[PDB]
Amino acid sequence: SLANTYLLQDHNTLTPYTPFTTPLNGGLDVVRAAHLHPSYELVDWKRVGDTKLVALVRSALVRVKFQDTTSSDQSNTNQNALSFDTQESQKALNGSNSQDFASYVLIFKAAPRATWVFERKIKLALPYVKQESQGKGSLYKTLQDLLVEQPVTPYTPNAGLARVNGVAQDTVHFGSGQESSWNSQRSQKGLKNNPGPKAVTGFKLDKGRAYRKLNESWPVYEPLDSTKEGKGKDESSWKNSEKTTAENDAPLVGATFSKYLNTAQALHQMGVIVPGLEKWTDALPNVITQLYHTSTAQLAYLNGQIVVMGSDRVPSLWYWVVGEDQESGKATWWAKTELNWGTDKQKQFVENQLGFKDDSNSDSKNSNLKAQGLTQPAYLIAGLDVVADHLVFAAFKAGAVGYDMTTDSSASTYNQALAWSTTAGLDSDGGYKALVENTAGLNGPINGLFTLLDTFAYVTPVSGMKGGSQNNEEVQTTYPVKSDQKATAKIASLINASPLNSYGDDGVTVFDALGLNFNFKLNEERLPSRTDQLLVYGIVNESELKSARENAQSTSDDNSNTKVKWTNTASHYLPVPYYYSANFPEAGNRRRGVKISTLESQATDGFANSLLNFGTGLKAGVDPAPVARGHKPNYSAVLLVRGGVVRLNFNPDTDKLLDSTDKNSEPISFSYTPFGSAESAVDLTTLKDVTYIAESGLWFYTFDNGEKPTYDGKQQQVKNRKGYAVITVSRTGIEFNEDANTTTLSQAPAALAVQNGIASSQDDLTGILPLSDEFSAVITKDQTWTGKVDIYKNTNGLFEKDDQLSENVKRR
Repeated sequence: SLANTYLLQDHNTLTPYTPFTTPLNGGLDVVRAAHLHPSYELVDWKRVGDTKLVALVRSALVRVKFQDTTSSDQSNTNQNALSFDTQESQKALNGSNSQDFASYVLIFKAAPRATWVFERKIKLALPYVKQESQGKGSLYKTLQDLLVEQPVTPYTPNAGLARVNGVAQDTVHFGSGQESSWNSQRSQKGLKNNPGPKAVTGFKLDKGRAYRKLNESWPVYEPLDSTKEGKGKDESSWKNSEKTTAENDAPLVGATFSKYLNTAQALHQMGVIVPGLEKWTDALPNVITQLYHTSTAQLAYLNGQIVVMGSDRVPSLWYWVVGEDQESGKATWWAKTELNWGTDKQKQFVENQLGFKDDSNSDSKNSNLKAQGLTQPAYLIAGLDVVADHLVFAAFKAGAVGYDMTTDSSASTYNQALAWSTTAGLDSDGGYKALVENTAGLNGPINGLFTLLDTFAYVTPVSGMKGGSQNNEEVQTTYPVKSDQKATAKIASLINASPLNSYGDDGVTVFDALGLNFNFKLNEERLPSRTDQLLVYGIVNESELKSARENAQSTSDDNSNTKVKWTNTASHYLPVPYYYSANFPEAGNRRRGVKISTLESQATDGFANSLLNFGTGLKAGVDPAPVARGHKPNYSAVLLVRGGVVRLNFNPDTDKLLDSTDKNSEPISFSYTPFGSAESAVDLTTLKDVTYIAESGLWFYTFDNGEKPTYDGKQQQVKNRKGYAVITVSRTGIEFNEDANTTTLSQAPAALAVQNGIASSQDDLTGILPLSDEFSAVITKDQTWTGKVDIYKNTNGLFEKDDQLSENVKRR
């Protein structure tokens, strides 16, 4: 209809466009209309029905503090350790009312002449964590020792991710010089039939990319090679000397860049508060402040409830479930949200690598998440959407491992993180379930280089119940802590700003990230990792969401260790395409080794690395095609990852994940289809919009080149920050209840991503208007007052410019 309007964003303004391609009015300035400070920036917004508009706003002036010490042994005992630093926020203002500059969810009501009236704002309060005095699991204790990696920027090179390998597990349990007694004593050490004495226990934290505490700050600088430069977790060495070294080597615009990169503009673009680079040398604000600012990134509205989640480029430790009626709402911790990983074994894999837990240990400095009875703490959120009165989400599991707190300089695992490869053994039984439930690396390391005669492999040739001479015994695995040190061990928690648990500069980590581990069977099957490059997805109902709100609103008391249970979720191993790397290795050759530092990236999808996977643009959609009599209409959610499109399938009759009877069959709820060279050329970090067209059942992914950082790591102006590209996602394969007898599905219904024909490298995009099923308008800026309008003909998701109408709509 002509009376219909399309809402388009321009920074803080949402302008209504008519099907004549012209704006109806000056648009709604979300920040000005909500009576908010100029520092507020519109992050996300959703039109709800026809009379509602929900917006998400954040300010670069927000300051967060974590109270670590926990003085006396009484006090208020019910005060949150997490609070907004009003004094620092006022300090930052200096470069008229006192405010914390907290993020808000804004509610607007429709008004005549296609206008919006401000209704109310809901404050996104910090999650709750009780300040102790006690120095029953403690999240407070974990947060005191928690280390978070500096965010991975699009300019982070492969060698920058590479960390020197940790100590072998034979050295850990037998000590230097006594490693030779492995075969005879492994049995009495909880390592019966373990064939990997040389399996790496983790990665060195003395050098490389910064790991910082909640109240510490990440540097703007990052090393080119983490095996050679950087100070890792060593904040003192950075502050005292290495800061000035990086400052001289990598200065900001206004100087060889031989050791470090200045990624200031890349961080600002990721939603990291970089003072002096905001719209309206100084160290960046706290890790805790950066985590708050980045966590208020994406929203969804579901029957009076608003859900807010973090960004896809920085890990988030919490999420919001707030009432529309409420004035404010505290966040729910991800560590207190137990998800279904597919199998109980799959949960065990993630949770066992979180840290060390033993009945004999009760040391307060062994503060890791596992010891505190907490679950997976962080996620790299691909997005969230609502469909059939349910919330659908997808995220990559951020790497969360343990680290040794020891002061003993000569200790085996001193100054190192404890992480290992969890790839299923070469001898795993067939089928999806047998592979994911394979015991290889369940409790500790096992994988490494195994030289079978003159053919190598980076995975164990024996696992599960295929050990011993008779191949019937258990191949045991145990945590990398020496038996005598179990009672006195001090393992804390560490969060990686990527889907990787281990950064160990070795072949096994390369094989695990690139999905290069395959069994030596004619029916060749890819061996899955149960900790690296893990995509987490699911459907969540109102009662599951209500539990998350209730868990957030609980103040210390007796529900401090109570967990939220989302059972209709799953996890899937989703590595980066190996072909994104120029020199990808292959197991089974003739010796001819490729580690992280020697891996060469040939990726053109907006990342200097070819190691870490990334997920963006989750959008749900109800299939327009008719289904069989007595069955609900099908719905799926799609998202873009490095190398292809992933489709998530659900059962509409139960509002659960799409499942089948057979366990040998791959899950029909998950599908990954690799996209072509043309779509691999698209910068996935520049996604500006995702739209689903109900009538056609097609998703449209809009990419804006203006979303790129202004300067690269070597402080050079970024090439092609002009233009746009559009990808169309369509359904493929047999659908659920497609016909009368379609009961169970053998194959997972897939998606297909293609560059549709709407592309340019010379103009700034205002937006795209779906004028009809057959036509679409592409609004552009250059200096154009009315905005340059291009008309395209829609041929089932494929587009071709109409020169006749494009000129006609242009010419004055």
